[PDB]
Order: sequence, then structure tokens, then C-alpha cells
Amino acid sequence: MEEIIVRGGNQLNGTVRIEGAKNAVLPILAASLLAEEGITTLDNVPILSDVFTMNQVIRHLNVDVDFDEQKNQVTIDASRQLEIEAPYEYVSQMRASIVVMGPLLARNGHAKVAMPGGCAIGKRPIDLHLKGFQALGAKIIQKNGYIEAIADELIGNTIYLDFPSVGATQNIMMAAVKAKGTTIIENVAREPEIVDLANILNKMGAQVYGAGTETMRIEGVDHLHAVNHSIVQDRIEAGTFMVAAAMTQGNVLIADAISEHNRPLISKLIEMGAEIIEEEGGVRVIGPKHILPTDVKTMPHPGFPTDMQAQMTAIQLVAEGTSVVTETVFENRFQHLEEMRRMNAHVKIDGNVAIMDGNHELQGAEVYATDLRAAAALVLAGLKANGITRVRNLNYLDRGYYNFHIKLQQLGADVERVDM
Amino acid sequence: MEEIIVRGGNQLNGTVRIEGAKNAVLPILAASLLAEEGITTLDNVPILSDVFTMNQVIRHLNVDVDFDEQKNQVTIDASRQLEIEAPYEYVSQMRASIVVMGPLLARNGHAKVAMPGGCAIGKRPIDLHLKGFQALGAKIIQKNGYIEAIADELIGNTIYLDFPSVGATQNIMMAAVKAKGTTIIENVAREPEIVDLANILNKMGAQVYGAGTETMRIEGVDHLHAVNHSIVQDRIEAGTFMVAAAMTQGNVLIADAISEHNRPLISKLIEMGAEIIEEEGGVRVIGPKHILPTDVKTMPHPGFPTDMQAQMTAIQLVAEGTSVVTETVFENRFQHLEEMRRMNAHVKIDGNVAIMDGNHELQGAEVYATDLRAAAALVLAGLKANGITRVRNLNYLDRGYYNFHIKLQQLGADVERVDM
Amino acid sequence: MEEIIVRGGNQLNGTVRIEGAKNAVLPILAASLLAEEGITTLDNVPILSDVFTMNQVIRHLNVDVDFDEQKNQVTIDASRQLEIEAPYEYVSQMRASIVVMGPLLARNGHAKVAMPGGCAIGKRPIDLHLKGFQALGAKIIQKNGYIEAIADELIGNTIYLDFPSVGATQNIMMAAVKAKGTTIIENVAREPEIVDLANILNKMGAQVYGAGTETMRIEGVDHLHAVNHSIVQDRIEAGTFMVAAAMTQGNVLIADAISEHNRPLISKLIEMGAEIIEEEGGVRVIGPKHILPTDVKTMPHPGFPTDMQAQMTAIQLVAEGTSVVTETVFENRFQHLEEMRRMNAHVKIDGNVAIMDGNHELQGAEVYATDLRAAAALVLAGLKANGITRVRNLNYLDRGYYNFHIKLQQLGADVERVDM
Amino acid sequence: MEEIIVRGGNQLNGTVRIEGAKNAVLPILAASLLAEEGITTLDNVPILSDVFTMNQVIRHLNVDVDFDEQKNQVTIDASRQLEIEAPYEYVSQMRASIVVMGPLLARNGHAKVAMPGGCAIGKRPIDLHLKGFQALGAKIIQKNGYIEAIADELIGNTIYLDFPSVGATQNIMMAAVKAKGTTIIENVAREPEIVDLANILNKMGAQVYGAGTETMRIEGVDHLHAVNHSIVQDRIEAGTFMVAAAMTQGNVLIADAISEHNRPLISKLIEMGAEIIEEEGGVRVIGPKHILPTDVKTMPHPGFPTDMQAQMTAIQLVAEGTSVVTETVFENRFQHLEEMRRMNAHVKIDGNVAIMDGNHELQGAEVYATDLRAAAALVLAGLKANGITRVRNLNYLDRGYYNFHIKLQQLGADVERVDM
Ligand SMILES: CC(=O)N[C@H]1[C@@H](OP(=O)(O)OP(=O)(O)OC[C@H]2O[C@@H](n3ccc(=O)[nH]c3=O)[C@H](O)[C@@H]2O)O[C@H](CO)[C@@H](O)[C@@H]1O[C@H](C)C(=O)O
Ligand SMILES: CC(=O)N[C@H]1[C@@H](OP(=O)(O)OP(=O)(O)OC[C@H]2O[C@@H](n3ccc(=O)[nH]c3=O)[C@H](O)[C@@H]2O)O[C@H](CO)[C@@H](O)[C@@H]1O[C@H](C)C(=O)O
Ligand SMILES: CC(=O)N[C@H]1[C@@H](OP(=O)(O)OP(=O)(O)OC[C@H]2O[C@@H](n3ccc(=O)[nH]c3=O)[C@H](O)[C@@H]2O)O[C@H](CO)[C@@H](O)[C@@H]1O[C@H](C)C(=O)O
Ligand SMILES: CC(=O)N[C@H]1[C@@H](OP(=O)(O)OP(=O)(O)OC[C@H]2O[C@@H](n3ccc(=O)[nH]c3=O)[C@H](O)[C@@H]2O)O[C@H](CO)[C@@H](O)[C@@H]1O[C@H](C)C(=O)O
Repeated sequence: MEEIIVRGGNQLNGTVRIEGAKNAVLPILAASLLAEEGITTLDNVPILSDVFTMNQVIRHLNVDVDFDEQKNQVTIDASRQLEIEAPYEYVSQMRASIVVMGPLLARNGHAKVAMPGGCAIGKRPIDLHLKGFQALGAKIIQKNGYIEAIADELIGNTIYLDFPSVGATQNIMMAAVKAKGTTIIENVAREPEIVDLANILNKMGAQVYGAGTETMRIEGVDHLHAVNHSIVQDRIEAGTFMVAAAMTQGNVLIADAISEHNRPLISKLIEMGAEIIEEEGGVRVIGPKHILPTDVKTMPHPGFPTDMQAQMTAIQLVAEGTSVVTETVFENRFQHLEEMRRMNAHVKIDGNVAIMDGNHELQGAEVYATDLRAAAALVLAGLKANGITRVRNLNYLDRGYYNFHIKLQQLGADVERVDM
Repeated sequence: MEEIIVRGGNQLNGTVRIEGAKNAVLPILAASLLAEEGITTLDNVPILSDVFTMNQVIRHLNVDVDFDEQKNQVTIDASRQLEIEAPYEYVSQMRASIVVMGPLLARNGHAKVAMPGGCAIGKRPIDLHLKGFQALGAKIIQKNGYIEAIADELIGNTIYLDFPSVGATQNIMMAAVKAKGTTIIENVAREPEIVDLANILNKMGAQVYGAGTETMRIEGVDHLHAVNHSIVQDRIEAGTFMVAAAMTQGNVLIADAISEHNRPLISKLIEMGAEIIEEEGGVRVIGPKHILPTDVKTMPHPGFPTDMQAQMTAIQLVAEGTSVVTETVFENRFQHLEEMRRMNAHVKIDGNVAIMDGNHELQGAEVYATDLRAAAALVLAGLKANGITRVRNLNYLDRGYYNFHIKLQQLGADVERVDM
Repeated sequence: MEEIIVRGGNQLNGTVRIEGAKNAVLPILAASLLAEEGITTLDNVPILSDVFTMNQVIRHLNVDVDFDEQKNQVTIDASRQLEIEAPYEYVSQMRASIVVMGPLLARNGHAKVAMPGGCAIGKRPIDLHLKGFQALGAKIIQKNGYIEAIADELIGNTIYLDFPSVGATQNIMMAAVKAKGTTIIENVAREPEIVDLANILNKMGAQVYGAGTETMRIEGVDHLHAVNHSIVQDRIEAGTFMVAAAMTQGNVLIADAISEHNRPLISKLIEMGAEIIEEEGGVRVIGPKHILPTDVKTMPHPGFPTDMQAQMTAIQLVAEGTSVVTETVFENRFQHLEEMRRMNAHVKIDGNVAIMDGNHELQGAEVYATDLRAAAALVLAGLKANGITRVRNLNYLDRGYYNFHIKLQQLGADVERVDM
Repeated sequence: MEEIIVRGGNQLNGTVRIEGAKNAVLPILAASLLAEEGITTLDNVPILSDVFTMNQVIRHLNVDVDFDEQKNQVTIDASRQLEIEAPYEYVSQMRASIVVMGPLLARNGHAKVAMPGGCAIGKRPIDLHLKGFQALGAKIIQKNGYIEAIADELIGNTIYLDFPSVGATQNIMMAAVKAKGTTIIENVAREPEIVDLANILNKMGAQVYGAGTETMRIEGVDHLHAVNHSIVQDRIEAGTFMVAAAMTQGNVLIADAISEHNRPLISKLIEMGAEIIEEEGGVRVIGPKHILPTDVKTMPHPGFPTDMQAQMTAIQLVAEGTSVVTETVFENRFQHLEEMRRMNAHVKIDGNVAIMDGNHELQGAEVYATDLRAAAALVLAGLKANGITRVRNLNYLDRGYYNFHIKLQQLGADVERVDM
């Protein structure tokens, strides 16, 4: 139905405000199920479709969720007896909805959640979630495409994660905060979203230590209460605008940006010639006249974030030389590069390596997004392409970016969103 | 808004008729553009959505195409001056539509075809097509997501294909049949569809030698005429039914099956315990009581066909042990296995290897197809799952299978196609 | 304790003679075990260490082998009762020595051959050899690092190879020529060495059809006799000199070169700017002033030979741009590129891809070969490096090249072989 | 010259003492170059060949090194003017010798170190070392296979490591401790060896903060002095004995073992059925009657250490089912599994994944080690193989294990080391 039309050749200048983090708000909404009494109030909630889906998931568990979009605020009342079922209708749209499994085990000792199927970008199975829950004393059945977890008594244990899975970390944390005794998670996810989740759980009465470090220690408690919490800024939306500034000879202040949440991206953009400055008001990015090539390798935090990879390929594809990207977190997250061949991108892909030759002008063309970050990457490429770029499948964009086109317009970009 | 409902536990018995090959009919329809005079009549044309799309592509080049579905017959009149443009509207639906580029170069010396974008299953770029056309004297421009190829005079040359690409082979053959002098294609595609294409071109007045071998030799001619041609049987539809018989303790005759077009699959099914017999009337497959594990590696013909891989994983997942599949032709063609986790499939994926443990019962669940062959694989899995399987996204199935559910019903399978 | 010293800066000019093929002579020596009566005489046998090793292997089976090095000729008398044991002392030096297993099964119905261990360049297991032998009626035991195969009666059967393994193809052919009835090998190796092996077996009284094609058919016979045979020219030694000419602005005639045995290499060198001509006396290679980049993908014949890959990286590393090589036949055959970093080669490796930037001068340095073809590649790099290159571990070079330095001197190259 | 002979079937019982860490002692020896005045005394130095090589490297820089093997003690006097050259004679034996580059830059502002060549197990280039040194103000030339780094004034800077390279981390830390101002290394190596290096540097008068965390901060100082330091226990030698106990139904106390240095291995061995207990005297491992399969993925610390991978495959290969290992740190570190096919190991390898079927008895055979940890893994496999295992290339074992056979004998293992 809709497309974003982009003309290139304009420098981005000004200030940009950033929404609260998609990847923090979804687990924190699930965390609100832990409050047996009181009203949870979340501030700085972004208006994204994944938030609407998660709000539906939670309502279907017998919970009142009001989203005041104007105030960017969600109130949750989970004080009634919860239902325990999250069907494929919701999990098929968004597999993040499975992080309700942990709170449901803590509250009810029972959860019945649809097994996620395929993802475009080539996701992992939920094996590490289940490993965690089994370690805490849960029995796991599968029938009719559902995972049913039952635990009369959750008991703390030592759990080693083979990979530092963000999702498994979140799911297990939220079960363990009400398990009897000590839980220790080794090789936890260290991402800033984990820290924000830990911060709210602690306010709710939990005891979570070492969030953001290699080892997390959780002391179980009997009762959790509701609190007010402001979602941390979205480091990926921030980073997307940092790339946009760096590739357009821009001068853009990302308001209240937390630089410690983008150490990799900042370092890499500086290697490509950008000047990046921490100021009282946020992080300023000044794009160079000559964009220099650099190689990028994605890894679990604190390495380079996979959620910045697609956006980063856009600037690598206009750099003056050959750049390489290696994706070690996702199996099939180069589909945007396949599309950008329509825009005359010279790129060779083999397995989880892509080789980009940026000594070619990008050309406007009609292009279809394949996933959330691919949509942003195609728009960014449009900022530097010659002619007119038309980006479609904006359903993907809306999952993670609010008012992307308007924020870009306000920075001087020639970007419209229109009907076909 | 349709689904296939499957109950497992039934043995397949009887005879099944197979349609003409999807992968032969699409390039042969393009080949019909070469006939400057006469009416081309194609018989044994399958009723698939890709055929409808290809018929539209060809009409938009100023050609009359009539499809009599009842007779499985298409007449083509390409005797008027051709237009040269194939837009993204069609190429985005089906990238096979680019094989019109070759005939357009031969007839007009001009072609303007949309550059294909991303494919779900992780396709190659069209670099080898363009390499071929440049070798024959074509200039190539890109603008607005179109490849424009201009050739005043096509001149035969020696062309080495880095990979034995079926599509590049087809596109180049069809340009070269009207080039001046000799063309030699080294490391050509050897697939049976190439042979059928060569067979019709030869009847049309062309001189193509060595089709099906490692080296193809083409002597250019001035004029090609229209002919009647019956499309070769679909070896992949045939093979799909061979797998179904082998996994259900079946006894199924695949009518008029060409066994030399399934040497790999036949050999592998026999390794898994099947008895397979060439008869006057076709190939009979008798499924064993104990399905034995086997490993599979996809390769260009004459190795194991990637188009049989998804179907083959279905039988590997009910074999009595661990089986391994290695996909060396496509990057991301294991998404069906991600879905089959909903059906309790125990499978580990890393890169282009998948490890399947078949000592677990499959379970019915709602499952969404991701691509043509994945849809067939999910139905086949349903035949052996306990409970009710519901397969969705039948738009993918209809691209390559005609009346799949009816043919299965006629073999004793409990399969319905119904509205939601 | 020898080294080759190379100074760069000279163009190669002249004629080069090529030895008989290492990869044909080793299996054909094994084939000579099949002759129960008579003296086998092989001509055009190269003086390489692998030939000396194979001659030892065969003597230990109670056979007389005389190597007249001056005449490049080996006589074999295998008319006595054969011993059946080939120990790890020999197989650990050279795993090609296992192709005696096939002839031993045909003559004796018994073979006891050491299981090969690891290879530097990352070889396959011998699973496909054993699959073939089991298919013909052989029982297989493993004990104390030996494979023991017993077959009272070999019986012809259909055998599908999952990969077109040269070694498995050779081993199975040589067992099957004396099996009762018809044998069919599907997805056989198509390499020219297979053809030469088939050619001698046929002269010896066997019936081997379709060698060099996708399907091989063998009709078993009761008796085989000894013959005279001239080994086919070594296409890899030939190809090595073609690369040397192409990278040094050379003009070199490779005497009596069979161009159909280097279709991929010839095509790729022409893509890099070389002019290559079939003449009465052989194949002439004329190197361009400007060496152009090209990408290379190794595959089973008829694709680009892995045995030419290392040599080809040498010319790719001096081409005017970025080139990519993809090795799909061996796991770890880029160790030469790791060494060439000492020569200032700019190359990035990930998995089975290597990315070479040739817009940098190579520099002479002391470098150690890691395997046969790496040794040749380092010498070739020396031809274009600035300064003095010293190549060591010439034990690897002598496995596959006879008088490499002298042949290069005769073409005008500044190459000496000296003691340390 | 020598082999280790192993008979299987015996349970390991007793206490084992562990040497100081190879991977700490080598960089700490290099660190001793920073002391311009005084005598450095290192305690708990293991008697390994890498220590002898490193001692030679350091002497050639005009330094006195005395190794009292009986006291496990090394004194270093680096108070004279240092020479700056480390030739290929030493770097070709052991690429760890390049970590002298950092201290040489700090002391002299000049270093001339041979570029490492190929490694068997498929190492990285030294790009990240050079990136670090360039960031601190060093000029880098390559000529004749040497890297020459010159820096009149080292100046602190922010450095992001694309990969958390242990070697690059060590080299950069040792330069930065004497750079002017603040250095910040982001995505540093977190390994315990880094911590021990930091601990000695701090005692020597340096200011290194955040060792073991994601970010390291270094404040430059003018002068460093000599100290006494006891090398931390070798966590890999410790872990090797933990595996040996776990696979032999053993009961072994690893004296003074630091469990926080083997969180991954301990967790994984417990998943395989072992009982592991922290005691006053160290860590006790009790091997189960039934060894259970588990999957293993190597990663930078704090994930599963690649230096434990080979040893771990030995226990995975006798577990009661199928296990998978994924090696994400090194490209070609599965060569031991290629050898263990001689011992009847059923294993499939593809890329950086290996699939092990442990429902087969291992068999003794002659087997050749390919690298340090492969040698240990083959001995461990011998402990469970039936018959006699003979492990050769003990030159590799001696690089990292002191008196391996004697420590195993003392635990009740049937292990001899003898001449051939
Ligand atoms: C929404 C979603 O499914 N994935 C998103 C995020 O969800 P989050 O709410 O933090 O948690 P989860 O959904 O429960 O977890 C994500 C799903 O994928 C597995 N996983 C988890 C962590 C990891 O590192 N790798 C990995 O594969 C995990 O098992 C679960 O099934 O987790 C990923 C972590 O890398 C993000 O990259 C991704 O962000 C998108 C892409 C973007 O912004 O571009
Ligand atoms: C839709 C269709 O007909 N495609 C099928 C047809 O290829 P073809 O019609 O010749 O192919 P193209 O799309 O016209 O070729 C253009 C596009 O296809 C890429 N390509 C083509 C050939 C090849 O070997 N490898 C390869 O990657 C090329 O890089 C470009 O993106 O036949 C092949 C085997 O015979 C199938 O693998 C292929 O997949 C169908 C769906 C299936 O499952 O049955
Ligand atoms: C000498 C050698 O080791 N093999 C060489 C030779 O095989 P050949 O001598 O005829 O055959 P075998 O070794 O007797 O074959 C038995 C052994 O070789 C493994 N194998 C065999 C075939 C194959 O395709 N792949 C493969 O891995 C099998 O797993 C077993 O260990 O010729 C092949 C192509 O003609 C080369 O690719 C190969 O490279 C050489 C080094 C080169 O650079 O010259
Ligand atoms: C030579 C030696 O002693 N090797 C050890 C170590 O050396 P280090 O003290 O870091 O000295 P360097 O080799 O000069 O290190 C520099 C070079 O080493 C590579 N590197 C280094 C770090 C890393 O994380 N990964 C990585 O690959 C890369 O090539 C780099 O250029 O490097 C590895 C670190 O992961 C260790 O696992 C390895 O231990 C052995 C195997 C064992 O005990 O089994």
C-alpha cells in the first residue's frame, strides 16, 4: 500500500530525538506480569507494531493494558489470576512474545506458549530457554505446536548458556527472580536491554546482581510489586541516525544518546572518517568528505551489534574502496544486499561474509524490504543513491522505527511516505 | 484463505500421473519468442501460477498466448514486432521471467529487463547471464533497476561458466542460437530441462550439440520456425511422490516416470530401505517397514537435486536414526526445518548443514510454508505425524504442484484442502 | 636442507616439456596388480617422490617394480601370489596408496590397508570407497587402524556416489572390472585421470564404458593381462607453467598440451587478459601488460580444478584489483596465502573464501611451503615479487614437480636451487 | 623418536598438581623487558619447549635469562640497552614471540619482528596488533618478511578491537603502559591470562584498570621496575585432567584448581553426568557410569575455550549418543578428529561443525598429533580405546604439557613414554 520515496544528494543537519528501546520494552512488558498487586506504569514506550502485538499477547493472559500513545505511556494491571496461553496467532507475528513464558512460570508455575517457526533472517531455536527452565525444575511437554512448561516449585541452580542468548537470558531471569534460593547464569547476555530489565526487576523487589557482566546472580523472592519505569533510549534507532549523518557529510546531534551503548559503531564510524563528539545534549556526528572503507564483524555485546549491520552496509557500500562484513550472529541477514543489487550495489556474498565495492554510484530503484533493519538500510542507501529510490514493505519498518521519514525530513533529507 | 489438513497413519497405494515440468516449461515459453513466423503449440503444460505469470510476461512483449487449461496446451503467436521490456512488477513475482532476455537479444538485439532482487531461499545474482551476453558482443547498462542489453550483432564465442547455472545456461543458449558462428559453453548446466530446451530449439531449426554433457556447442542460424512440443515430465513432482510412497510403507506407481532423471533420489531411497522397480508403465516405489537413515548432499546435476532436498528431509526426519543433509546450491533453504520444530522435529542447523534425529514422533500442528518445496515437505511430514497437521501459505504450493491434495487422496491419503 | 632462490622482473619465453601425470600414474601403478600374467611397462612416468613411495607400496605386496629413471619407465611383474597388507608406514606418507585396495579385492578377495589419518589441506574420509566395496559384496572390518575388506565373490551393482570422489571412483573401478555382471557408478569422477585409468584397464581386457561422463558402466571379466601404456601428460604441471607465462608478460609454448584438460584455467587466464592459442606443437600462453582481476570457484571436473587453485592465487595477487577465490573441494587449502603475508600479500580469509587485493607490490622473503601446490605458488609469486624470495620445504615440491627450477631457468627465469 | 603407549579400561584416582600457565608465562616473560632496572623473578614457571624458545627470543634482545628448572623459576635482567630484532628463526617456531613488539616499542620506540606465517590450526593475521600500535602513533613498514614499528612518542588513544584477540590485547597493553596519557581498549580479551599479565604490570608500577572486563583503561607511566611474580595455574592443563577423570569413571582432585577459570568446562562436564565439587584442596571430578552427549560451542572468554575443544571431543566421542561441536575461534582445529578415524571414531566434519557418534567402541591405533592440544586429545582417547594406542609427534605435547605421562601414571592410567 505505502512506499518511502527518497532522493539523494542532501546533507543531514539538526537534532534528532530517539524513542525508547524496542528490545527493552518487549521483555519489560512481560516483566509487568510479575506484579501480583498494583499498577505498572511504563514511560518512553515507542509507538511500534511490536508493542501493539505484545500488548495483545498480555491482554489474552487476563491483564489490562492501556497504551496512551500521546504520552508514550502504558499502564498494566496484572492483579487478577492469569491465563497461561500464548497462541501461534501472536507468536507467528513476533517470536519475542515467548518471553512471557518466564513470568508465567514464576506466577502460575504453568505456561503454554506456541513454538516459534521460521524467521527470515535465520534465528536460533528456543533450546536455551528450555534448558534454563529445566535447570530450575520445570517439566517440558510439546503437543499441537505448543511448549507446555510445568513447575510446582522453581528452584535456583547454576546454568551455563552455550551462547549468550538475549532472549533465553530474559526468559530465565524472569522465572528465576521467584525461584527458591540462588540462581547463577554463566555466559549471560550482556546487552544494555538486559541491564534495563534487571533495573526494573530490582525496583519491583527482586535481587538481580551482575547485569551487564559475564555472570548474573539472582536471589529468589516471594513477592514482587508494580513500579514506574522509563524505558532506556533505543541504541539502534540512535545508531541508525549516526550512520545517516556519517554518510551524508552531515552534522547531526542525537539527543541524549548514550555513547557507552554504541562503543563499536562509534569506533567504526570514526575509522571511516567521521568525527563523533560527546556533548551535554547528546552525541554529535559529523560526516567526512571522503568516506573510508572498514571491515565489520558482528558479535554478542560488547562486540559490533548485528542490529546495526544492515545500516552499516549502507555506508560501507558508498565508501571509497572495498569493505568486508562478517555476520556471526544470524545465518541469513544479507537479504538487503541482494535487493541493493537493483540499486547497482557491487557486492559478493558467500556464507556469512559479504564483500562490498563502493567505487560505484548507487542508483535509485524500486526495492522491497525483507525485515526491520533492511528497511532502514534501503532508506539510508537512498540518501546517497542517484535518482529516486522507492522503499516498500514498510510493515517491517514500523516494527522498530516510529516516524522515520519525519525525523529524516526534519534533518533536511528528501524523504516522503505516500500511498501507491 | 486456504489450508491443507492432513491426518497421518495411512499407506499410499495406487498410480499417480505427473504434470509436465515447471522448470522446462518456463524457458520453453521464452524460446517461443524466437519463432518469427508460425504458431507454437506446447502440450503437457502444467496449470501452475508460474505458468500464468510467464504467460503475462510474454504478452507484454506484444505476443498472443492462449492457455487451454483443459487440454494442458498453450499456443503462442510471436510473429509481430516484439516490445523489449520486462518490468519489476513481473520479475519481483518470479525471477525466471529474465530468461526472455536471451530471445529478445536474438530477435531484436535489445532487451530491458528488471534486475531480480532478494529470494527467500538465498539465490545467486545474474552475473553469469551478463557474462555470457557480454561474451557474445552485448553492451550492458544498469539504470532505474533495469538491465539494458544492446547487441547490434551477436557473435559466437567461448564462454566458461564459473558455476553450471541452469538459468544462465538457458538465457545464453537462446541468444547464441542466432549469433554468427560457433558458441561453446564450458561447465554448462547438465539438468534434463536443458536437454528439453535444446530438443525444441533443434526442432525450431537451431543447431545445439552436447546438451546434457559438460560442453555445449551452438552453431548460429538465420531463421527459426514454430513447432509442436510436449513438455518433459516433471522429475521433481515425480520425486515428491516417490518420497511419499517411501515414507508411508506405500506401493505407488509413478506413471511414465523417467528414472534417468532421478538417479540420485532413487539410489538414496533404496539406501533408506525402499524397493524401486522400473516397469512398462513407470517407476514403482515400495516403502520399507523400517526407514533407515542416510546422508544427502545437494549438487548440480548429476548430483542430488536441491529441488528434492526439502521433500527428502521429511523422510529423513522419520528414519530410525540420525541423518545429515548438506545444501551446497542454496544458502537459506532449511526454513521448512525451522517450521517443523512445531511438529516436534529434532533438528540442529549450522550454516548449510542440518542434523536430523528421527527417533522422535512427529506431531500435528499449524505450520506455514515459506517456499514451493517447503509446502510439499510439510504435507509429506503430515502423512507421518500423529494428530492433525494444517499447512498454510498454499500460494507457494500452487507455484509448482497442480492438484497435490487430489493426487494424494487418490493414493489413499487423508488430505483435504479447505477454506478458513 | 635446500631452498629455491627467486629474483623477480623477468619475462618467461620459450618451450617447456611436461612430465606424465602424477595423479594418473599412481592409480595406474595399482592397476598393474590386476595382471596375473605378463610384464606391465609404463612409459612417461615422472620422477617424483610419490612414484617412489607407490613403487615401495607395491613391492611390499610381493611384486617386482623396476624404475628406469633415464627412460621414464617402470616395469611391473605381479605374477606371483600377492600379499594383501599396506601398512601405516606408507599410507601415513601418502594416502593415495589405498587405491591398491580395489585390485587386491579383485585378485585375492582380501585387502588389509591402513586407514588414512589427517591431511594438512583437509581431506575427506574414505567412506565412499567402503560404500562402493560393500555394494559389490565386500565385508568391512576395522581393527588396529586397518581396514580389512573380504569378498569371496564380487557382484556388480548400482552405486551412487554422494560426491564425485576421484579416489573412490578409482578404487571401485578396479574392484568392479572383475566383479560378476554389470556395475554402474552414478555421479562418478569425470577427471582426465579417470579416463587414462579406464583406457589402460580396457587394454588389459576390461570393459569400462562412459569414463569422463556422469555415468560409468563396467562389465566384469574373468582375466586381465599386462600391457604397455604411456601416462597422459600432467595437466596441473602444464597449468602451472600457463600461469607463470600469464603473470610475467610471457610467451611460452607448453609442448603437446591437451587444452581440453584445462578448459577452466584457459578461460580464466583469458579473462585476466592472457592470449592463449592452440598450435601444432602445443598451447601458447602470452601474458598481458595489464593483469585483470577475476574470481575463481573450485569444483569437481568439469569446473575449475582445486589442484590449480594455489597457483592461480599467485596471479590473482598481482592482478590490478580485488579478486575472490572460493575453495569448495578442500577445507583448508589456503595456508599458502597465510605464508604469502610474509611477502606483503594483502588477503582476507574466512572459511572457504579468500579475498585478494593485488594493488600492492609483493616483497621477497623467506617462506616455507606447506604442501605440494603451495610450494609451486610461492615460486610463482617470487617471479613477480620485488627483492629475493627463498622457498623452503622443497620436499613438498618434489612430490609433484620434476626439475621445476631447471624448466623455469630454460624459460629465462632467475631461479636457482641451492643448499643452505 | 618417542611415542606414548596407552591401554584403556582403567579408572583415574588421586590428586594431580598443575603447572603455571603457558599462555600467561610467555607474555609475562615479554613484560619483563619493561623493567629498566632490577631483576625480575618469575615463580611457577612450567618446563615447556615454548618457555625455552621464549627465553631464547629474549636473550637475543640483549637480556640475561636464567631458568632454574628444579625451582620452576626464571630470573630476568633487562637493564642493558635492548636490541630490537626477533628473526623468523624463532617466530616460525612459535608466533607468540611477537608479543615482544609491545615492550620494545615502550622501551626503545623501535621493534623489528618477523611476520608470522601459516599455522596448522588456522590462525588470524596480526592486523589487530598493528591497528593498536598505529592508534598509539607507530609507523609500520614491512620489508623482507619483517614488521618494523617505529614510534618516537607513544600517545594514548581509544582502540576498538573487531575481535577480542588475546595476542593483540597483550601486545597493545604492554606498549600502552608507557604511552603518554590514557589508552582505552574496547572489546578487549577477557581471558584469565590477561588478568595475570595486568596484575604483574601493576606491581611493576603500571596503571591498568578493568582487566577481565569488556573495557580496559591504561594510564601511562614514566618508569617500570622489576618484581617477583608467581604465574597463575594453567587452566587448560587443569581442564585436561578434569576431562580425563570424567571419561574414565574417575575420582580426581585437581590441586588448587581455580573453578572460576573453567566455568564452561565444569558446566558441560556436569551436563555429561560428572559430579564436580569445590573443596579446600581444589576441584574434585567424579566421572559417571553413563557419559551423556552434549553440544559444545567455542567462543572468546567467557564462553567455552577453544583450547579445551580437542580434549572435549575425546569425551564426546565416548558419550552414549550424538554430540556436536562448533569451533568459532579457529578455522582448522579438527585435524585430531581426522586422525581419530584410525581409532574407529565416527565423526562427520563440515566447515566449523563436527558431528560425533559415540555409540561405537574406540580402537587403539598408531596416531600422529598435529598440534599441542590434539596430542593431549589422542592420549585421552587412548584411555577409553580398546587395544593399544601409540601417540606420536610428542614435540607438540611438550610445548604445553610437562610430564603428562607421569601425572597420568600417578592417577592409575596405563601410559608409558618410550623410544622407537
Ligand atoms: C524480536 C526478536 O526475535 N529478535 C530481536 C531481539 O528480541 P528480544 O526481545 O531482545 O529477545 P527474543 O525475541 O526473545 O530473542 C530473539 C530470538 O532469537 C534468539 N536469539 C536471542 C539472542 C541472540 O543473540 N540471538 C538469537 O538468535 C532467541 O532465542 C529468540 O528466539 O533479540 C535479538 C537478539 O540478538 C535481536 O537481535 C532481535 O532484534 C531485531 C532482530 C532487530 O532489532 O533488528
Ligand atoms: C522459477 C524457476 O523455474 N526456477 C527453477 C529453475 O531454474 P531457472 O528457471 O533456470 O532459473 P532462473 O530463476 O530463470 O535463473 C535466474 C535466477 O536464478 C538463479 N539461479 C539459476 C540457475 C541456477 O542453477 N542457480 C541459480 O541460483 C540466478 O542466480 C538468478 O537469481 O530450475 C532450477 C533447476 O532446474 C531450480 O533450481 C529453480 O528453482 C525453482 C524455484 C524450483 O525450486 O523448482
Ligand atoms: C594425490 C591426492 O591425494 N589426491 C589428488 C589426486 O587424487 P588421486 O591421487 O587420484 O586420489 P587418492 O588420493 O588416491 O584418493 C584417496 C584419498 O584421497 C581423498 N580424495 C580423493 C578424491 C577426491 O576427490 N577427494 C579426496 O579427498 C580420499 O578421501 C582419500 O583420502 O587427484 C585429484 C584430482 O584428480 C586431486 O584433487 C588430488 O589433489 C592432490 C593432492 C594434488 O594436489 O595433486
Ligand atoms: C602461539 C600461542 O602460544 N598460541 C596461544 C595464544 O598465543 P598469544 O599469547 O595470544 O600470542 P600470539 O599467538 O602472538 O597471538 C597473536 C596471534 O594469535 C592468534 N590469536 C590471538 C588471540 C586470539 O584471541 N585469537 C587468535 O587466533 C592470531 O593469529 C593472532 O594474530 O593465542 C591463542 C589465543 O586465542 C591461544 O589459544 C593459543 O594457545 C594455544 C593454541 C594452546 O594453548 O592450545
